[PDB]
Amino acid sequence: SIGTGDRINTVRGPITISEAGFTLTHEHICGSSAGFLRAWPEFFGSRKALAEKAVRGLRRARAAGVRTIVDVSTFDIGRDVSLLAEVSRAADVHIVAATGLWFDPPLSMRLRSVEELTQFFLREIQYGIEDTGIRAGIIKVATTGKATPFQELVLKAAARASLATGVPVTTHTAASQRDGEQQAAIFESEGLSPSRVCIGHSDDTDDLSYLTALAARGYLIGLDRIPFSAIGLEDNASASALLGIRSWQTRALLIKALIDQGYMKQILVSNDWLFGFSSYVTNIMDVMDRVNPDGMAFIPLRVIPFLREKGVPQETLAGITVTNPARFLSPTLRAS
Amino acid sequence: SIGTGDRINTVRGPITISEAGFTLTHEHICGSSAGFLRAWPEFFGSRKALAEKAVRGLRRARAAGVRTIVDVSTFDIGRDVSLLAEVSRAADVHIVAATGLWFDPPLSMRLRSVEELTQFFLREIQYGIEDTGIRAGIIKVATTGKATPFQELVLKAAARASLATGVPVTTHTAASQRDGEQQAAIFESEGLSPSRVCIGHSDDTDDLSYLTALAARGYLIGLDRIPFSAIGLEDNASASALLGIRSWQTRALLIKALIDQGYMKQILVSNDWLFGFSSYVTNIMDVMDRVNPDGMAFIPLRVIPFLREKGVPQETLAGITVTNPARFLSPTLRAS
Ligand SMILES: CCOP(=O)(Cc1ccc(C)cc1)OCC
Ligand SMILES: CCOP(=O)(Cc1ccc(C)cc1)OCC
Ligand SMILES: [Co+2]
Ligand SMILES: [Co+2]
Ligand SMILES: [Co+2]
Ligand SMILES: [Co+2]
Repeated sequence: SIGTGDRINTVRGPITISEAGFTLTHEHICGSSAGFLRAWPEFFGSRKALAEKAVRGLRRARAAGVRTIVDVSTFDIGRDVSLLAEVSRAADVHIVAATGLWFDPPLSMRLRSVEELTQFFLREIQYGIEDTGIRAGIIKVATTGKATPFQELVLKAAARASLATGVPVTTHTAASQRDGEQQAAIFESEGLSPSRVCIGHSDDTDDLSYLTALAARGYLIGLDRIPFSAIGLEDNASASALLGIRSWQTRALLIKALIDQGYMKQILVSNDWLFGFSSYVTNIMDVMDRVNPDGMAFIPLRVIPFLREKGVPQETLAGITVTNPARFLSPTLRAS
Repeated sequence: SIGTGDRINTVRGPITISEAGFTLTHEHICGSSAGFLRAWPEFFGSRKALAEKAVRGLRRARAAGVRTIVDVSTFDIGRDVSLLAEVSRAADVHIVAATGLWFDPPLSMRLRSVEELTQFFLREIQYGIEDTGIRAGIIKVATTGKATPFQELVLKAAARASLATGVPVTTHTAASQRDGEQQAAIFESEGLSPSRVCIGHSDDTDDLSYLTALAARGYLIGLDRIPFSAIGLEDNASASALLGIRSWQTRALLIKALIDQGYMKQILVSNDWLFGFSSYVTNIMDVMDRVNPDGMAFIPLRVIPFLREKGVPQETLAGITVTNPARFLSPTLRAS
C-alpha cells in the first residue's frame, strides 16, 4: 500500500498524523436529519445554545486529553459542516468530517445507483462538503440486520470511494445480529482491505467469537458505545431500547478481552456521544446526559483508568487511543 | 370568517390579493429532498444551471399571463427558499412558499408529536423558513392511500396551523383510491372549514362521483396534473407509473365536467411541473420535458384555449385562474 500525502482532512483543513494525538473515532456533534437543524433550530433550544453546549463539552474532553474526534455524521444524520468548523475552532479540538449514508436516506438518495452514490462520496471527499471546501476524512455506512438492497449499494460505493481516495470506512451495525460479517463480505467483494474498515458498535454484543473472528481477518473493531447503559432506567422503554441493559464496565471489558486475544492494534474506542439528538424520542438527550455527565470525556476519565486498574498496560492504552486512530485515518491507498 | 390583513406572503414579501393575478396553485421549482440541492448540486448539472432553467421557464409562463405560482414544495421535498426568492426576482413572478410535510419525512420529523409538528408549521408561517424571514403562504400535506399514523398527525397539525393563521391547506392524494374522503374526515374533526382545503391530484381519477361529492361539501378540487401523460412511452415503466396513460384532454375535460355540475368556484388548476426532479428515477426530468415542452405555460397555452373551444366561457376561465386562487390563498380565520 501507499499513501496520498500523509495528512488527515479536518474541518479546519489538513493536519499531520502526529497532530491528531488522542482520537475519539466515533462521535457526533449533533444526531439529526438533513436540513433539520437549519429549519427547526428551536428544537435544540437554538443553534447558539447547541454550539455552546458542544464547545463546553469538547473543552472538557480536551482538558482530559482528547485532541481529535471523528464526527461520523453523514448527510442523512444532518451533518452541518459549518457547525463543526465553528465548534472545532472555538474548542480547539480537531474534528474529522464524514461522507457516506446512515439508515435514514431520503428518496433523492435511495433511488440512486451505485455509480451515482460513488460520485457523491468522492465529491465530499475530494471537492468538499456543500460549498465549504471542507473535505471528508472518513466514509460512514450502516445496516440494521441483513443489508437491504439499497444498503448493499451504499457499502459498495463506500468501498469504491475508499479504494480511490485512501480514506477509511467505518460502520454502524446491529452487533447482536453479527452484521459485521455481511459488511465484510461485501467490502472484500470490492477488493477493499479490512485494515481500511472499522466495524462499529461492536461493544453492543458480548459474543467474543464474533469479534475475534473479525479481528483475525484484519478488521478494526469499534468499541464505541462504552457509556451506553439504561440500567436503572428499566422503566424507560425508549431509552432501554437504544442504550441496552449492559453496564459500561461490561462493554469496557471487551476491550481488555480483545487485548488478551492479541488484537490491541485493531481496537478503536469511543463514546458515540452527541450534544443534540433529534432523530429519536424527545428529551432523549436529557436522559443520556444524566446517564453519562462526562459526555465525550467518559473514555479518558473513566474507561482508561478502569482498564489500567484491571491489568492493562498504560502503554497499550496509548497505542489504542493514539496509534490505532492515526494509522486508521491516514489516507492509505492499496498496493497497485 | 375573518381576514388577517388581506395579504398573501410570497418569497419576496407580502402582496395584495389583486397583485396575485393569474395563479398556478400547485407547482414546484425543484422536486428533491431536504439538504439535497446544497450537498449534491451537480445532480442537476449545477445550482446555476437549475436556476437559469427555472428562470427561463417562469418567464415563459409569465409571457403567457402567469403572474403567480404556488410552490408546494415542503421541507422534505427539498424546498430551498433561497432558490425560490432568487428565481422569483429574476423572472419577476410571485412565488408563494409552503410549509407542511410530504411523504418522505426523515426521522427527526417522523418521531414528532402533533403538538411539535404544529409548532414547526407555525414557525414557518409566522416566523419564517429557516432564518430568511420568508413566511409560508400555504400548508402542504399528503397520503398515498389510507393515512399512516404519522400522516394522521400531520393532517391534524396542518389543520391546527391553518385555524390559527388563516393559511390554506393543500394536499397530495392517490385520487384513484379516494384519499380525499379520509383527508376531509380528519380535517373536519379538527374544525377546519372545507373552504380552506384543496384536495389535489384529483384529475388522476375518472370518478366524477368522488369529486362532486367533495365539491358539494365545500372543498376545492385541485385538477393540477393536466399535462401528465405517458402515452407514447408505454415501454417506460417508471414514466408510466407516475404520468399515467390518460391523455391531457381527458384530465382537462374534468374541469369542464365540474363546471357543468355547477362547481366552477371550487376548481383550481395547475401543472404540477418542476425544473429539477431528484426524488425519482434519474433523467425523469428529461422525459417529462419531452412530454410537455411548455412546462408551466401548458395551462394558459393549451388548456385554457381547449376548454374555451369546448364551450367554456372565457369569464368562467378567468374566475378559475384568478378569482378562485385569490379567494383560496387570502389568509382567512374562522368567524369568532
Ligand atoms: C503517551 C503520552 O500520552 P499523551 O500523548 C496523550 C494521552 C493523554 C491522555 C490519555 C488518557 C491517553 C493519551 O499525553 C497528552 C499530552
Ligand atoms: C380578466 C382576466 O385577464 P387577465 O387579468 C389575467 C389572465 C391572463 C391570461 C389568461 C389566459 C387568463 C387570465 O389579463 C392579463 C392582463
Ligand atoms: Co450508529
Ligand atoms: Co454514531
Ligand atoms: Co403530489
Ligand atoms: Co406536486
